[PDB]
Order: sequence, then structure tokens, then C-alpha cells
Amino acid sequence: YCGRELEQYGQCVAAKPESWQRDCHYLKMSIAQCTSSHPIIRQIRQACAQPFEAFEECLRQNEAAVGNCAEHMRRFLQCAEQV
Repeated sequence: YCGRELEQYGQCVAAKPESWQRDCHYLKMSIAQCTSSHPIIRQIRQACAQPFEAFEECLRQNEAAVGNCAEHMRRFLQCAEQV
């Protein structure tokens, strides 16, 4: 979970208990992208670079057998486990 996520979640609940629906639609989704896809930044991509190579190499060589490996959620988890 992200530093821009917990602050804005905090404001939408602190205003009113149902303002977690009412105070933020677009911002509730853009903070959800940070915990759904993570940032595209070079600083993260350098540390999980071996996963980031291997999960592209699944769809490079074996795109027809993605039940054996899939990218975006597996590649992300190996980043959050290191950085």
C-alpha cells in the first residue's frame, strides 16, 4: 500500500464514515492503481529487475502457455517483497 493512499483514505473516512464512498471517486481509484499496478519508476524496476525480465520472457517466448506464468500481479509481488 502507498504513502498517497493511506493519507487520502484517512481524509475520506475522517470527514464522514460514508464519505469513504462520497468524498473521493477519482482519487479513490488513482490510489487503488498504486496498490493494483504499482508506480512505473526506475528506482523500483532496478531492484526487482530479475522478476521484471522473467515475467516479460513468459509473454516473449511462451505467450500461448500463460497458465504456467502470468505477469502483472506476479511481477508486482516480487517488487513489494524486495522494495
